[PDB]
This record gives sequence, structure tokens and C-alpha cells, in this order.
Amino acid sequence: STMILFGSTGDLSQRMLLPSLYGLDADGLLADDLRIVCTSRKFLNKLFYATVDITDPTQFGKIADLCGPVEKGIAIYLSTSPSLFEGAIAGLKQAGLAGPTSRLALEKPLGQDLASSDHINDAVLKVFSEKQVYRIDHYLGKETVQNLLTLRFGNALFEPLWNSKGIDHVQISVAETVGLEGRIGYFDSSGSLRDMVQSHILQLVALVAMEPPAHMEANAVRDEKVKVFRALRPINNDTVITHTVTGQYGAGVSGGKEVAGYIDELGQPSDTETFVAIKAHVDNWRWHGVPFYIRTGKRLPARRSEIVVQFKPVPHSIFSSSGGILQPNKLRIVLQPDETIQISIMVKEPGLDRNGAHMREVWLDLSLTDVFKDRKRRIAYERLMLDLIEGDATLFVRRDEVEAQWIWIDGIREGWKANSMKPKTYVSGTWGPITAIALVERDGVTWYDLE
Amino acid sequence: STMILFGSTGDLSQRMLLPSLYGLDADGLLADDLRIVCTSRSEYDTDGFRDFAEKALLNKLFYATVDITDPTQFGKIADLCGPVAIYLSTSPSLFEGAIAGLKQAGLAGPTSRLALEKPLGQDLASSDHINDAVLKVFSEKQVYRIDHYLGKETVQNLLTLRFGNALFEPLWNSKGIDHVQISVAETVGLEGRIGYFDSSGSLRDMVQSHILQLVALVAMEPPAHMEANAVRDEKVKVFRALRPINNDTVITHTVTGQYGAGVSGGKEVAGYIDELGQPSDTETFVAIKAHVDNWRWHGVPFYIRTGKRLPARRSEIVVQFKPVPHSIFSSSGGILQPNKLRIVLQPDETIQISIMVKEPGLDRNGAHMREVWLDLSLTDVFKDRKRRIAYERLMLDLIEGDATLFVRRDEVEAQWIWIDGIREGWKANSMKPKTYVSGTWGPITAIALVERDGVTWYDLE
Amino acid sequence: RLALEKPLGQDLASSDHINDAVLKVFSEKQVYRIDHYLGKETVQNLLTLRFGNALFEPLWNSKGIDHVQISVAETVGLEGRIGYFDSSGSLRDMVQSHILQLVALVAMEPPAHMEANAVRDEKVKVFRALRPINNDTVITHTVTGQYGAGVEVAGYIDELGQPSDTETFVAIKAHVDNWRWHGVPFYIRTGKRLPARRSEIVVQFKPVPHSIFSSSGGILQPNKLRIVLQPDETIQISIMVKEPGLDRNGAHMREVWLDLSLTDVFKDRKRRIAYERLMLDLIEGDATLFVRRDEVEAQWIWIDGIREGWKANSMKPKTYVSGTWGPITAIALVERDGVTWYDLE
Amino acid sequence: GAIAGLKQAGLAGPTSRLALEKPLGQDLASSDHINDAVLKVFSEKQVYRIDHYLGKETVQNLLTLRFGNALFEPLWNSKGIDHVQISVAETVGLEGRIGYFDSSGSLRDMVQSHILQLVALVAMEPPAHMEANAVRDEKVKVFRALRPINNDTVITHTVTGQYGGYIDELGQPSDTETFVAIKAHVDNWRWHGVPFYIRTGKRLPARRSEIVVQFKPVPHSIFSSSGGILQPNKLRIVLQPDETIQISIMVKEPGLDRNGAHMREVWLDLSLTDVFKDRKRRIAYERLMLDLIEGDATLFVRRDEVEAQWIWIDGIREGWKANSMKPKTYVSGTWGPITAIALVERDGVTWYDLEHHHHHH
Repeated sequence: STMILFGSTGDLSQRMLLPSLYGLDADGLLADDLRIVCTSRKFLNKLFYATVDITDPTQFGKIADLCGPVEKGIAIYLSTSPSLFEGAIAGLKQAGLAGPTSRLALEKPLGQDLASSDHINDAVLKVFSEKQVYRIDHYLGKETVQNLLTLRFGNALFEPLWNSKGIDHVQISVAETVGLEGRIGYFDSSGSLRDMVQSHILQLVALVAMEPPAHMEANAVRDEKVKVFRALRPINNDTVITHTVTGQYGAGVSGGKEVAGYIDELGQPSDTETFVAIKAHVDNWRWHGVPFYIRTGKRLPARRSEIVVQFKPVPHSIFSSSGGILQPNKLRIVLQPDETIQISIMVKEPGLDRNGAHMREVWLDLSLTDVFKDRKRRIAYERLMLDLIEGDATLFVRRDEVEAQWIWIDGIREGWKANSMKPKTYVSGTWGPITAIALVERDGVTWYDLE
Repeated sequence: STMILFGSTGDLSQRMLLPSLYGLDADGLLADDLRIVCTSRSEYDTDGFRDFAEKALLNKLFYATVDITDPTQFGKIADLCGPVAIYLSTSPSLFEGAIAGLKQAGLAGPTSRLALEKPLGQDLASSDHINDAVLKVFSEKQVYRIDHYLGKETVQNLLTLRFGNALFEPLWNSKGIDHVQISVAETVGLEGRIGYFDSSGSLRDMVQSHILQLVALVAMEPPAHMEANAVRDEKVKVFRALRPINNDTVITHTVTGQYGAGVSGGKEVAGYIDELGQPSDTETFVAIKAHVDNWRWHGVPFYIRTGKRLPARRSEIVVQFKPVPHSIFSSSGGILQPNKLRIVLQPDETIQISIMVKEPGLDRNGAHMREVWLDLSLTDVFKDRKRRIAYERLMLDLIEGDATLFVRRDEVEAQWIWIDGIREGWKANSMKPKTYVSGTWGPITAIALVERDGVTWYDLE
Repeated sequence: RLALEKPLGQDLASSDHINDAVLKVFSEKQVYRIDHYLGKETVQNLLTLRFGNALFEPLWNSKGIDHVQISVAETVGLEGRIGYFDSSGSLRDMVQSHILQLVALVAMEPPAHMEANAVRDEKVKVFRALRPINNDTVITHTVTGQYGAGVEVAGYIDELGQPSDTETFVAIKAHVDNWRWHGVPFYIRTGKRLPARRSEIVVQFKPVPHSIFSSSGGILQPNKLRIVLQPDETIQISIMVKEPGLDRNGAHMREVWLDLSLTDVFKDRKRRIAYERLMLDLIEGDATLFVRRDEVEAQWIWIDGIREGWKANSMKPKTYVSGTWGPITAIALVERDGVTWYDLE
Repeated sequence: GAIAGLKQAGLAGPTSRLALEKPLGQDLASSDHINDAVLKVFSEKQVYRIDHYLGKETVQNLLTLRFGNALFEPLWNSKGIDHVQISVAETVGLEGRIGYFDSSGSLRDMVQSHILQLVALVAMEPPAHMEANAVRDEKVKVFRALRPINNDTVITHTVTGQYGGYIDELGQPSDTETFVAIKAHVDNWRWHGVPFYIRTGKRLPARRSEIVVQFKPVPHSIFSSSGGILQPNKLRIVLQPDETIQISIMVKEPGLDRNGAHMREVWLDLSLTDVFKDRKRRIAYERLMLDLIEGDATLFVRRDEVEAQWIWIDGIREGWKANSMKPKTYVSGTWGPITAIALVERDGVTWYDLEHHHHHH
């Protein structure tokens, strides 16, 4: 019933960040009892400003403030620089609101490293149990991401093929046209690996690589996802160079306006990625030998996040009439900005005989964006928010998840920190550095785009 | 290398060329050794025919005429071009005399190639008797029997679709598919065919040849390589494997319908008996539930329906796929319709697949979903290609080689054994046909045929 | 480190009061529960049979297995320290813990790597996938009995005096309801004073889809994989072979068995009573042969839910004379389904 | 041929049929020349070709094991199995018909039909219903799915040998193989991608003809620890003169903290001969006489099988006479020429031998 930010009068919060809070319930969903406690340097009535500062210790005892009943729960995000979190953690203690089920919502980066994340979580845990913790991951709230569960197990056509023999490899790519998210100097703090790959891509891979549960339970869903992250192939300095590629936002023509370089955008020489590509494997016994080719970067030629499952070829082209070449089957799922799923099959080409059979590849296409046009375009936060209020919530992260996510992340970065692996530049609007072609082409693979 | 032609005057041969010719007079595909041979009961010359031919279309035309009782206008073909295949479309009475002349001319040979479009049978006795007179004169290597469905391009892609894709083969077995459905629908009543249909019946007209050929295409095992002989041998196996329909199963597995007088195209249409002017028990519609017993196909029902005066004209092959082993969306709110693959072969050429998808919205109570169809349209993709007219590649097959499209004896021998066994069985039970209203999809008892075991009927409704 | 004995609980309230009072002092990592069954070599190889091999998995689902049979039969009684049966019956001792563990090691999915929680989590998922027999399902899906007087023996009551309403015999038709197993009845059976002692699992596979030879003499007997854990340690498979004979009337076939007896080769293995390894686990590492708090929860929930149904149906066991191979009524819980209790016959 | 007696005695007639057990061919033309001459008087129904090995009882059981059970076929696919190995070895000198043995080889005698039909009963699909030509019809497609060993593949896909000697017993310049090794390939959906290892010979120190089917490896090894290695699981079959069939499984070897976790490769063993010892113990030729009269027999080879046998037999012979290959003497009991071991040992495969008598320390 309350959310805390110390910078609202200042910087981004003052101009664009706040409406996310006001807009989502102002005409959308329904809310009536809430007590937004804000502090900085319907429910319109609830919002109320306050002032707080970590530097004076005696100040924390003085604020002594709690809006709403103790039997409600204390959710808050401390968006401060490192070492200021510890000073202001106790403020809810002056309120004292830890006893009731507490939402403890954390839509946050959660730190650069597992020790960095654990430091946070160990301190948060003493006031609140895991059941109280409700960490949001913005993709898990996207509807297009949610249907990955109906897709495999609400249909009998897929699961026979999710097993190494069925799939030769899978390709995932999160595409963004612009690097101007207002994160410059904040991106430097993390970067595309921790910014995008550590949870949102990993959460998607978990939806793709897992086993089905027996039923749609909250904790049955999450307990099977940690298994993929614990079954990831750990990328070591001995494997990072072959399996990883970093690239950086350069100066090209992007979006119609010509644009400039990352380093020249920060003003100082910068080393973060703004693009990365990995060749992962799941060793659960259903995925051994199946490469997942993951990719994300900014200043790319299109913003379009899609998954492409390429299946193993037929054991035999019985149409080896000199026209018998069969293009592997692809299951293509597009989740942003258009909602789309398609399959690629072979069909005899209308015609006679040129001393063989000639055929074409073609796509059975279905688009959710068009099929459901009279339906809603609800924001992820609107679906996610009710679950916070609801006694058991399903779309929120768990410690085993993040802890298994970071281990793979920290093992990779040291691998190229121990290998001294600098990024490679790309022209904004090019699809990235030229080294990501060999990374797949050394395996025979091609990255799916338009024709 | 060489082809001779018969029955030039009749509205059958000329009709197919009209639409094709206007689009194409250009192709000139045939090899030089072949030339236009025209024979009909006509007095137009060689020149004088190339004048009638031009309306259908002079460089390759040779004419000359014959008589149907005189084996003497038979030398006129002999006094015609012949360097160091034939098409006969006649009624039953002239069949052996027409064969008689070819032997006297010498135009009957191991070199000679035979093509036989007209109905070739009613029993084994016929099948064997009609073929055996041809067979003593000719071998299988010279006889190539036409099947008017087998040539449709949508049917040719059934081999590419099934065997050019690996997404179909893991589930193309008894465990993968709950049931297989084939439907051919005709809005039109027979027009001008009465007295020909009554002797054949609906089952002889469509089920014996085209529908059975389609059943094999879904059920046939793949050949090691695609050659007419390798592909055909597997198809014959499907006909041999088909479970025999006998008196015990005939009443349960077969429904027969005769079209009544109701309405077609917004106007009342008369009953089949009324058009004949004679009482008939012949069938204008048939429905069957059929099983092919094989390690791959044992226990999977295949249901075949073809009808006359049915509500719409379309031919569709729908293969339902087994329901998911567990509904992980239990506790209510989730219904998981099994996956279905629907392919349309008439009148639109189209393939679709059935998938389950969450409905846009929150989980709320239960998981809510819709089934939805991945749809592909074959006619639009090949827009720079031609249209639905046919009898095409079959020609190239003549000068170049053996034809996958043409029929062989063991199949026709296997078709009638299954088809003849059904007719005697409903003769021993005295199965009178059931009437239906023209445009209702057939007699309503054919609905129990599917509905008593849990099956329904696909409509885009 | 604290290790607990076999009599942990008699119901939900018990094992949750006894544990959450101890889990108030200790934790799940430092807590070990004792299953006498788990630590046996023949049980240990079940996971080694399934997942160290590739021959079985292609069929280990509702599309390759017809039925499983798990039997543990005894000749003795409970002499020396009777009281637990009076307190718990024959349900809570051997089924709630011992045989349910044998149920888990056959109907579970593989972990990525052999580690305690990763292996245990797959078993917990089974005990959650157990279809709960409740209400008016326990009469037609369960059979109870009591060993009578016969063979000098006297009955249980005809040796104890007081009237009790608890069975020394239970028959269930269990059901794991997951993608892998939906549709596969699991047949669990145990009891005392029966004419044999051999604990064994039997997995009957479905019949081949079509029979080429089934016209005359075509009796196609299904293939069954046989495993014997107690007291014989024996794994076999039933296969169909041609009868060498000059036959003029159809195909002649015999059901024969690929036989394997592991003790005969496992002599070098220092065969010993099961408990000797269990101590080292507690002494030097993570407990893989021990039950977990979530394992106890899903066991008792499915163990107690039946008790709801038969005390409301006021269900009483059915007398079998000792040596009646059980009550004759456990023969119809399968004969109504066509299946019959297997025997080497 | 001297069949000329029968037709010029009025004997080639419908009352009576024929079964042939003669050295019919050395090439496709000779059997067809024999066949065309016999089919010049008869048709295939009254023309029967006899293969001794088909007629052995334990050989008869190959398809019933394949098709009376549901455990194998799920794996009888390229995905299911890695490779097949067929071995037929003899103890005798090549002297039983030493002059006759020269000019036919061990290929056209033993492999062209006997072991190729052992190939046929392995790489076939099930027919509709058992019928005399239904069995044959699925073997023809096998004999058609046999990759024709190329003159470019005959160096890396074949190995020949000689009794060490055959020259020292026959006189004339001899290039005759007292041993043969090939690696065949069935190119159908079910089988494309599976090495078929065929091996036979006469100057070897053992006599037990056997088939071995190795199934593919597991995707993931959950039990990753020291000591525990996994040999792939295999099917072993021995029919003559021993009838002994086993399966390779991985079973735990009990130990406490000794050399890590322990797993043994042990065998489910079954011998038909002990079970049926009270039974016939007949001669492979016994029933074949009853099938011919008033009947359609399943157990006879057909001209297209022998034709497709010969076509695949001749395609090698041109090619290895084109590579000018000569046999390699092996000194009287070395399990073959030293080169047939690399035909697998380079491919990772090793020639399978009984674990007892194959191990040391």
C-alpha cells in the first residue's frame, strides 16, 4: 500500500518516472486504499511528500512515520548510491511494520554481483521472510511472455521434440533501436549483461528449456525454473572467448537521424558492452548438445524480441530427385512489438518435372496482435500488482533464481576479465559487430532477420 | 515417344483445353517426335481439322477418320504419319472393337503406351475381365490408368508436406493421432450424368478410386526413394492393410444416403428418383468409418464421407492429434482442444494447424485459453504461377518416362476386394439407402457414425 | 547431527508437531529421517537401472507401460514389540515411508547432476503427483484384510483379544498424474502371514501395436521387465521368441525371460546389512538416503486422505485365512479391470 | 541347362513346381540368364530359390524377436541405435570345396544372400500381415537401400584378407579372399546414418556366427564422479551352433566410499538351446519340402532379391578390381587381416569380443 523513492523531486522522477505509478491505476485496474509515503530532496488523495536524509543519524529516529495499518505490509525500493542503503533500512522499523504478510516489492537491479546481491538479500531477509519477498521482473509480466506456458503444454504437438533429437539449436535475441533510455552513466554501472541478460533473457530461457510441472502452482512453476540455471553450462575463461562476444554502440545512422558513439556519448573512454552474444547449453538430459544462441544489444536496426527454434533435419530426403533439399523447420515466436508465432514447412511447387521435384519453404502464420484486436493491452504492472495484493503471487522472482542467475553471470565476466576481453564497435543500425557471424557460422548457423 | 488421339468431337477432351489454351498456347513442351494426331467421327481434313483445332488452339496436325462399326476406316489411321500412347474415351459397347483394330493395324505393341480415363470396373470380375482382354494385348508397363484427383497439385504437395517435413513424422502414428477425417463435398446434384451414375453409385464413382488414393497418401509408409514403382508399392500395402468391411461390421461402419429434393443455390432441386423417372436404390452419398491395421496405424479410425447435394463444395483432410497427456491447467478454466491439422484441397488450397493459446488477460481464477489456427494460403503464395486447371505433367510423363500418377493392377485389385466386399455385405443385410434433404450434409444417421465414439465434424463456423 | 527412527508419525498432526518442534531447534539440512528400505543395494540400483541405461526410458510413460506391480509380502507377524500396528496399522509403517519411496524411484524424472536436493526434489514432485484416494473411492479402489488362523498359527485377533478396526493388509491402485504417467494405475500390495516372501517390482509394457503372426497360434504374451529387490536381488525381462518346431498351423511362440541375478556377480561387493553405509552419510556429507520435511508432508497428506474415506464408509478389512495369498477380494480390484496380480506361474 | 531334359520331356507344366539349390550366379547376368532360361519355361511362382541359412530355426526367429515385442522398435531408428555388427567366422580350412571356393569368394557365397538376408531381416520395416511375399517385399527395399560401395569408398569402406596359406595350397596365381570386411549403409528414414559392420572369414580361430546391435549413448550423465563409466547398451545374438542372446545393461556395483560409486556392465542371459533341448534339434532342411506342394512359400529367395543381391555384388567387384585390390594373407588364425581392425578402431568403434577373454588386469 506504499512505495518509497528518495529522488522524486530530483532528476528523472520529477519529470517522467511518477506517471507509471499514477497512470497504471488512474483509469486502469481499480484501487481505493493505499498510502504512498514519498520522501525526496483514484488514490490521488493518498500521495503525500516527505523529507529524509541518511547523513544525520539522529534524523532516522525523528521521522517516526507510518501511513496505513501495521497489519498491511511495507514495500519500498531504496534507489540510492552504495552504502546509503544500510543507513535508511531501519526507517520502516521506526514504523515497525514487519509482522503481517508484507509485500516487500523490489522492482530493482539487485546489484552488480551475487555477493553484491546477497549482501542486499541477507540484510533484507532478517526483517522479512521469503514469503514476504515479492521481486518483480518486468518480462514475467508481459502477456506475450506468459503464453510460453500455454504454448508447450496446452498443446500436444511440441513436447515430443524438446529433446536434443527434436531441436538442433534455438536462437533468442532481444532487439532495441535506441540506447538513449536516460540510463547513460547508469548503464556503465551495470551494462547489457546485467541490465538485460542476467534475469530477463535467463527467465525466457527457463520458459523454453524446462520440464512441465504437474499443475499450475506458484511454487511449482518457480522450482522448475531454477533447475535450468543450475543446469547451465558454466562459461569459464577457457570457454568465454569461444562462446561470448561483446560489442559497443558506435556512430552511424539510426532511426532516420544520424547518431554518435557510446564513448563519445559518455565523454570518457567506456568499457561496457551495449551488445553481447553467448552460446549456452542446458545439461538437464533433455537439452544436452543443444546450443541456445542468445543475443541483445542497443542501437540495432529493429526493436523486435523473438525466439526461433530450429529443429533437427529429417533422417532422409526421400525426394533426392536433385530437387530434394529440405530447409529445417523453424518455430518462430515474436513477442515485441508484434505478437506472432509461425512454423516453416515444405510444399511441392506447382509445376511439372525438370528431372526432379522442386519445392518451396513457406510459413504457417498466426498473429496474436491481429487476432485479438478488441481485447485489452494491459500493462505488465497492472497484472503484476494484483498478485502482490493476492496472498500467493506467481510472477515474482525467488532467491534460488537470482542466486543461480548470478553464478553464471559472475563466472563469465571474470572469464573475460581474466582473458582481458574488450568490446568491438559497431555502427548504430548495423546489427552488431562482425565477430558474431563466425560465432554461429563456425557452427553452420544463421541469425534470423527479414528478407 | 508418340501419341495418338480419339474422340476429338466430344465435349470432354475439348473442355479441358479451353481454359488452359487461352492462358497457354506458348509452352510447346512436347518433344519433336510427338505431333498432333486427331481422330473423330468427322469429315474435316488434315488442313480442315487444323482449322477446327485453331479455335481450340497447324504445324503438327494430322487427321484422318474412323468408323465405330467398320474395321475398315481403320486403315485410314494406317495411311498416316508414323516414324520407325493412345487415349480412348468411349462407351462399353465399342471397347473391344476399338482394341480389335489396334492389333490389326500393328499399333498394338510393347512400344505402345495405354491411357484409360473412363470407368474401368464394377467388381473384381470386371476389373480382371476388362483389364484381362487389355492385358493379353498389353502389360502394366504400357497401361497408365488416369485418376482425376491424383493430379491436383495440392495432392502432390501431400508428399512434400508429409515427408519434406519432420514436424509431421514423430506424431504420424497410432499414438500421435486420435482419428483421421476425409470429406469430399458437392453442392451440385448430378446433371446429365443420370443413367451413368445409377449403374456406378456414389461409392463406385468416388470412394473406389480418388478417396482411397487420398487415404493411402496420409497412411502410406515412405519409399526409400521417390519413383513411381517405389511410391506405388507402399500405397498398395495401405489398400491391402485396410480392414475388410464384412456383414458383421458393415451396418456399424457404413451409412448410405440418396439425395432428396430440397434446395440448391436458393432454388428448389428435385429428388434423384424424380430425375431418373425410374425407382432406384442407388447411392448418391456414402459415409464410412475405416481402419488400416498396421503396426503404425492399428486402432486409429479413418472416416470417409463423399456426398451429392451436400451443403457446400469443398474437399478437406483433417487429422486430429492426440489430446495432451495432462491438463496442467486443472482446477477448471482450461479446456485443451487436441491439435488438428486441416488441409483444404478444394476449392481453396490451404493448410492450417490448431494450437492452444492463453486469452489476453490475467490468470484470475483458472487459466483461460483459446484454440487458434496457424493458417497458410497456397493460392496467394504462388500468384505468379498458374491456376486450377489440370491434366498437365502427365503429358511430360509420356515422352520422358513411367508415371507416378497412373494406376497399377495390384491396387485396383486391392481396391475392389475392399470395395466389392462392402457391396455384397450390405446386400446380405438388405441395406436400403436412407434419404436426405438436398443441402443437409447427408442423412442424419451418418452423424452417429462419428458421434457415438466421441467425434464431431469440422466446420469453420 | 540428529538422526530419527522409523516411528516418526501416525498422521498429519503428529509428524508436523514432532518435526516443527524439532525444526524449531534444528533445520532440514541437519535433520535425518530413517527409512530402512532406502539404504539397500537392490533399491540403490533402481536409479542405476533406470538412468544409467538407455533401453527403458523411451517407453517409461503412459505410451509404453501397461501397469506396474509393487509387492512386498511377509511370512512373519510383528512379534516382540507389537504396539505400533495397534497404534498405526499396516498402512503407516511400510506404505507411508518404505514402499512409497520405491514408488518414487520408478516414476520420477532425471535431475541434471547427482546432488541431494536435486535428486530429492524429483521425489517430492512424485508424492505431490500422487492422485489422492478420498471418500467413496476407497471401497472400489482399495482392499483390506487380516491374517487369520492357519499356517500352528492363530489369527491376529485370535491371538490378541481386543477388537481392533485396522488392517494387516492393504491393496491400492495408485496413480501418478503427470504428463509422463497420466493413465497408469500403480498397484501397491503388502501384508503378513501370506504363502510367500519376495518384494519385487513388475512393469508390464503395452502390447505391440499390430500382430503380423496373430492368426492361428498367435498368442502374443506381453513383455514385462521383472525386478526383485527383497529378499532376492533379481532383474529380468519377458520376451517373445519362436518355438523351434515343424508347424503346419500358424505361428508358434513362447514367452521366455532374459534372466539376471546380481548377487551372483555382486559377491565381491562385501554384501552387508543395509545400515552400515547410512552412518557414513551422516558422518561425511549430504543425506541422499534420508527423507525430507517436504517428503513427509506429501506422504502423510496422501496417507491420511484415504483414512477420511474409509472411516466415513466405515470400512472394515476382509478376513483371509493365513496363507490365502491375501483376501480373495484384492483379486477383483484388478479382475474388474482385467489385470491380474502377477506371479511367476 | 540340363533342365532341357524336362521341357524336352514335357515336364515344365502347371501340375508341378520347382525349388533351385544350384551355383546359379557369379554375376547379375548369370542368375538372370539362369532365371530367364527357367522363367523361359516357368514363372516365379513355380521357381523357388533356396538359401540354407534362411532355413535355420534360430535364423527364423530374428523377425519374431524384432516384431513380437515393443521394447526394440522405438529404438530401431537412426536416433535409437549407433551401429550394427555382423560376424560369421569359421574354424575349418578353406578346403571343403577348395576349387569350388575359388571363383565365388566368401562375399558372393556367404554375404550375397545369407548375411545380406541377415541385413534384410535387420533393416526392414514390418509388412502389412505376415504373407509369403510380404516378408520378401520389405527385404527387397533393404537390398535396394544398400548403399552401393563406391570405387572411391572401397579403400576406406572394405577390407580383404587371406588364409596364411591359400596360395600355398591352390597352385595357380590366386587373389582369393579367405576373409572379408565391409561397412554398409541403409539409406532410408529408419536407417540413414547407421554404420553396418559386416565381417566373415574362414581361417579364424573361432566358430560362432553372431549379430551385435549397439544402441546410442545417453544425452546427459547425471552421475558425474570418478570410477563410474558407462559403456553403451548393446544387443548380442548368437544362433549357430550356440543359441545365446543377452542384453547389456548398467547395474550399480555395491560399495561404501570405495573408488567412488560403482557401476557394472552385466548381462540378461538367455539360451534357447538349453530351454528347447528336449525339442527337435533337427536339420535346417526339414520343413521346406512340405511348403512347395499346393502352397505359397515364404522361405525362398526371389529373383529381384538375387538380382538386387547381384547388382550390389557387381558394383563392388568392378570398383575394387578398378582399385586393383589384392587380398592380404593373415597367418592362419589372426581374426583377419590386420587392416580390418582399423575399419572400426579409427571410427571409435572397436571389434566387439566377449568381455571374458578380452580383458587383462
